[PDB]
Amino acid sequence: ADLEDNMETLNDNLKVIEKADNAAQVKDALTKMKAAALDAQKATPPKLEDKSPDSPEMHDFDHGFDILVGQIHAALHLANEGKVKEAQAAAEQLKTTCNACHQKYR
Amino acid sequence: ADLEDNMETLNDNLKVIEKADNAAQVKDALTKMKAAALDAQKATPPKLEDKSPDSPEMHDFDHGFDILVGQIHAALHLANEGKVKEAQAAAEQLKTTCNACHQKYR
Amino acid sequence: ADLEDNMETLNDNLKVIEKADNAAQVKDALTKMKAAALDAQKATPPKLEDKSPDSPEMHDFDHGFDILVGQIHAALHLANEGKVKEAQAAAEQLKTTCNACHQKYR
Amino acid sequence: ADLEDNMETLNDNLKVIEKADNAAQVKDALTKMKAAALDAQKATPPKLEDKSPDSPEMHDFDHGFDILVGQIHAALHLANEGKVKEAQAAAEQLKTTCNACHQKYR
Ligand code: HEM
Ligand code: HEM
Ligand code: HEM
Ligand code: HEM
Ligand SMILES: [Ca+2]
Ligand SMILES: [Ca+2]
Ligand SMILES: [Ca+2]
Ligand SMILES: [Ca+2]
Ligand SMILES: [Ca+2]
Ligand SMILES: [Zn+2]
Ligand SMILES: [Zn+2]
Ligand SMILES: [Zn+2]
Ligand SMILES: [Zn+2]
Repeated sequence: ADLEDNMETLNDNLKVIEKADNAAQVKDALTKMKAAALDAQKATPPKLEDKSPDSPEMHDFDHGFDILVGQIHAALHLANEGKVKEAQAAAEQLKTTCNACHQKYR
Repeated sequence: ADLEDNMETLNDNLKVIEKADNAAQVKDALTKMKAAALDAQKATPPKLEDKSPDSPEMHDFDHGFDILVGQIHAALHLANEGKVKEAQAAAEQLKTTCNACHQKYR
Repeated sequence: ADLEDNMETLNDNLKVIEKADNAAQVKDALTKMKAAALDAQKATPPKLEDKSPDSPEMHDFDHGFDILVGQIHAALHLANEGKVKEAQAAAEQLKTTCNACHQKYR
Repeated sequence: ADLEDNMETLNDNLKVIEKADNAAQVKDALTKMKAAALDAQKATPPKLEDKSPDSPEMHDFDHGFDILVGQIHAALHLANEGKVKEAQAAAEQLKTTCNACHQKYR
């Protein structure tokens, strides 16, 4: 999928997590977010189209996804332990990573 | 230092971060928590004293600290960007990692 | 792409890197291996098809890819520095990771 | 300990790994290398004391240690599997990380 498609999947699933009632629903949404994040990672965003692949900016862009994926990983552990409210809180808190990257590269 | 001492350091700095007025205070506190987590990471907790250093339990224990350290790292980005409330919120959220490891190994 | 196809992509590029004489070739090859490794993570291998998504086996399987991805990342740093032979050795190095997962989950 | 002494621990143990005759000796030295690398992470090199802990340089310096620690973790897995020759080759290979950082910040 292209970058924007994966971003939509990321955004859609955050909403699903916010309104979910049980752990299974949260786990499923988080799993989809992980796949979308990883798929997004191979993209070169418009704002960095003219930068070299080895540029500090592309390295930072990639690092942003690593941070996100890590937060998704931790959230999954919480969901897997049936801690719905905590997993939901983790999904909400990681919005700060979405924001940080957007400020720099969206 | 002893596992328990690093744990005391982690607990106290969560309080320092909560009471912080500014970004500098939160950064310093996160930095201290990082040191404590990495030092605590080489210890053998009492409940796993009978386990081989190479065991699923000790690998998971080690992984738990990696999760915590990754959260401190993300929180540090927020504080370094002057986002005091966000960094404070990130510190609050990572309490779930503290709790998750305790439930299994404390 | 599916698990098997991403694997063939990993194998083909490892061979490309081995025959490479310039950094551009190595960079391109690792780039493709990174995309393939990440794409493969969304897959559930046949051997773990009937194990819970949160099983220790699935967490270990995921860990294997993280180790692989990290090795690719380290190799890319060397490739981007024009250190061809160093990058090639890093690529050869990680075959041990390929083998480890295969013995356990293939 | 300080940055300098932890670096000594890293250097000495690499020699121990090269001279090692069994898996346990290698695992033991790698374990000491991990502790030293992590403990080392809490330091600001002389050449970066002028840079903010928030600069791209300080972040890159920090990242370097994470790369090294990841390579140590992967080497541990090999040593734990009794693959002495392989673990020795991993140790030899991670020397590129040692050099890559030194070139920039030593
Ligand atoms: C879960 C967190 C995230 C959410 C919910 C999210 C959501 C979105 C949405 C709704 C869009 C606009 C979609 C469109 O233009 O069609 C977008 C765009 C974008 N996102 Fe994110 N995003 C997240 C994390 C990230 C991260 C971590 C990075 C960087 C490492 C990033 C980089 C981008 C870029 C570069 C664009 C612009 C794409 C374009 O206009 O071509 N995003 N994101
Ligand atoms: C910021 C998060 C954390 C906080 C605030 C925290 C706080 C504490 C505190 C106050 C204690 C009691 C110490 C004592 O009574 O002497 C403790 C014990 C312990 N913590 Fe944590 N901890 C955190 C994260 C972790 C993590 C991530 C792990 C595991 C990966 C962990 C493992 C333990 C263990 C095993 C003990 C018991 C030590 C013993 O009884 O000897 N902690 N922690
Ligand atoms: C660069 C390292 C790797 C290379 C070169 C590689 C290569 C391959 C190749 C060529 C195949 C298909 C062989 C056949 O047709 O029978 C394969 C299958 C497989 N690999 Fe890997 N692999 C690597 C790493 C990994 C890792 C790290 C894991 C696990 C974490 C893994 C899990 C699997 C599994 C589960 C299969 C079987 C898929 C199926 O039959 O449906 N591989 N790999
Ligand atoms: C296992 C790999 C490594 C080995 C064997 C190693 C070894 C050493 C040695 C022997 C020294 C000289 C100590 C002295 O002055 O007495 C040194 C210095 C230093 N190392 Fe490493 N090192 C390694 C990895 C790293 C990495 C990954 C970084 C960067 C992230 C790094 C950064 C430094 C710096 C900045 C110094 C200068 C210290 C000073 O000026 O006091 N080293 N290293
Ligand atoms: Ca759009
Ligand atoms: Ca104690
Ligand atoms: Ca106190
Ligand atoms: Ca201070
Ligand atoms: Ca095929
Ligand atoms: Zn995990
Ligand atoms: Zn960072
Ligand atoms: Zn890097
Ligand atoms: Zn491991």
